[PDB]
Amino acid sequence: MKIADIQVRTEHFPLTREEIDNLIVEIRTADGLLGLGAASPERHVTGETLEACHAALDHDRLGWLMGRDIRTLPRLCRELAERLPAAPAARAALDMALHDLVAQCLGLPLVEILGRAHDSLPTSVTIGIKPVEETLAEAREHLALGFRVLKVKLCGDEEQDFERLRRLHETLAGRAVVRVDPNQSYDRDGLLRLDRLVQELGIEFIEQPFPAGRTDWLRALPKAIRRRIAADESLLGPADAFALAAPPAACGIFNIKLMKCGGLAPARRIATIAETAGIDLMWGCMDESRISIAAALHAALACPATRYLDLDGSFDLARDVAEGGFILEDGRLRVTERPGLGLVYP
Amino acid sequence: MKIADIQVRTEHFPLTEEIDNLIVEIRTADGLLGLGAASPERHVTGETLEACHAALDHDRLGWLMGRDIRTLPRLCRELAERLPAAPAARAALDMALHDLVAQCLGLPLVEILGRAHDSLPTSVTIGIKPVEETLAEAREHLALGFRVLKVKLCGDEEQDFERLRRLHETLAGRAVVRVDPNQSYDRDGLLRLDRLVQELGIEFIEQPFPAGRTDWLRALPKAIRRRIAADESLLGPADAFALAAPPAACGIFNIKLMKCGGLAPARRIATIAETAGIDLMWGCMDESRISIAAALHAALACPATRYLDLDGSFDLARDVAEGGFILEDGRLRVTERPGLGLVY
Ligand SMILES: [Mg+2]
Ligand SMILES: [Mg+2]
Repeated sequence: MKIADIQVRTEHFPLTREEIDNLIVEIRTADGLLGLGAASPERHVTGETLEACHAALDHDRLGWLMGRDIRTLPRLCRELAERLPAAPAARAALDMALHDLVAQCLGLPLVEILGRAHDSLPTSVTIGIKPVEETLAEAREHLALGFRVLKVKLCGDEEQDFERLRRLHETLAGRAVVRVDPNQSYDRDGLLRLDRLVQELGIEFIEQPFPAGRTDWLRALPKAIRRRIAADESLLGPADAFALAAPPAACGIFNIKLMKCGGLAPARRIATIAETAGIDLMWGCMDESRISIAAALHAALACPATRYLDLDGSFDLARDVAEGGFILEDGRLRVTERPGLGLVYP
Repeated sequence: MKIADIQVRTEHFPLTEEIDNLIVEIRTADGLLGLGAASPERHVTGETLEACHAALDHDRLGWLMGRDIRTLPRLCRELAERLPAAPAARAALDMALHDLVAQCLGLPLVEILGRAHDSLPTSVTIGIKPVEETLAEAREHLALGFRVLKVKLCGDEEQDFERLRRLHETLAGRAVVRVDPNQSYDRDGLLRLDRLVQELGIEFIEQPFPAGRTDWLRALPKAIRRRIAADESLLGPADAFALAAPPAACGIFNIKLMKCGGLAPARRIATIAETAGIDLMWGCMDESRISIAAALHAALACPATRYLDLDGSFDLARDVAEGGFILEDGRLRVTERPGLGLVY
């Protein structure tokens, strides 16, 4: 099955709460199948801007891909890594469209051909940095919507962070678990205090407390604490995965985002490393169309090591370019029974 | 594509006294046939022919019946869970399933695996034996078109070193040599061997030290470690991870399907190796062309593959299949047929 055509466009998705941009990718085969992909580059984490992403997705720059056989997909992905080495979000949009196509070609949901390890998982929704009152309010809104897991961003100001966490813990009254994301904002003593609190409050783990290039700060922690820490901005691709997993392992949880690693194929390499090293998998996202969320979910549901999801990147989108691909019920995400990514597109 | 049937049988292959293989036939409902072969090596993996046979018994495979081949990664994980102590049996089933999936897609297996190579030369082996027989066998392999010789070493340095010197002189550049002491060297002896190996342009030294002795490897200078390959020390992805982790124990991983349990775990080993910058070598046991072909497809699909010792079917006086690979001028390649490309 030959790739007949590749088209990219910019989409402006207003937020329900401001807008956010995604590159939308259509790959068509000669028999008329359509694979779908979406790119949401994060320049501060990967260096990849929207301009560079868009440029790497140019139809003519992608000429090497035209006419190629999708049945060769792992070779294709190896070429995506070689020919778009600086544009991981673009790479992911193409990679996910190609997997969509291969799964449609085999007539099954993608997770089925990746091989299924899980039926569904709870996803977190995010409460950003704000005061106690707004935090508790959001918490109750989410609880009402059926969510059992909250992800709270922390700013690194301890009195405030800790207060928000205590009050949130009291309000929730065991109705949902909490996980936190300081995103690089903590120092070493501060992290020790935060971890004491986290133990106290039953918070599940701490994501990326330290600067991305600070992994030595992580390794200097007691193993019991490292096990409770997730790598996000420190983990882009398989190379990072291997360096972090190598004894002494820097942490106990890997946060994989397609827009960091560059697609499902590199994601499988990370999963291989994590699983051998006994590291749990978290699957996150940028602000994303339901297309790439769906892709991420198929991959996650196909990894035995997957323990957690922050998959909420399409929830704040006022409009999207596709429906389906995943079903949300009672705070849990699962895929549908349709082939490929299982997206409905006009 | 659903699995309709699975059959196992024991073949006794006279050499040119005898080696046994288990042959697996997997049939789907649409009439397709995948093939696999098992050659367990007990001193390496602990797996006996009896245990392998028992693991492959049709009455123990009911969980595989009716299963969809398009779900292959899931089937392979279950293979790992259900046959943890029988890697050769696991590999026979795994390669048969890969054969089937590649037929489903209508291409040579290597192509759906992502081809990274068209062909590579394979070594052929010269066993432990006196200088003259060594040289004579060397001339015999050269006349069949082989450019690479794999020489087994016994750990007696006088005999080993003289054999290698005379062989080097006799070859006069016509073939490269790699060596396999298989656990028989001590630390100092290995230093002497490495000096000689540099002198004679020998490619690398496979598994000089006991399998449980990888600390002895890590104690060596990095430049020496780079010239050493792990074999009996390397079974599956866990081993590969522990050998690759800094400081890395050696520069070359020898994957054998009868050690790691199939193409799937072989793929995991390859991921680890590529990330760590370690080269891949694909070896074998005494094996039907079926599993040689399987290994070759997998090898030609890994960017990290630098070497093959794929000669395990050459000495079989008969075999149960043809094709699956072509040997020309000492180099192995696959055919243009779908699946393993075997003629049955
Ligand atoms: Mg994060
Ligand atoms: Mg060996």
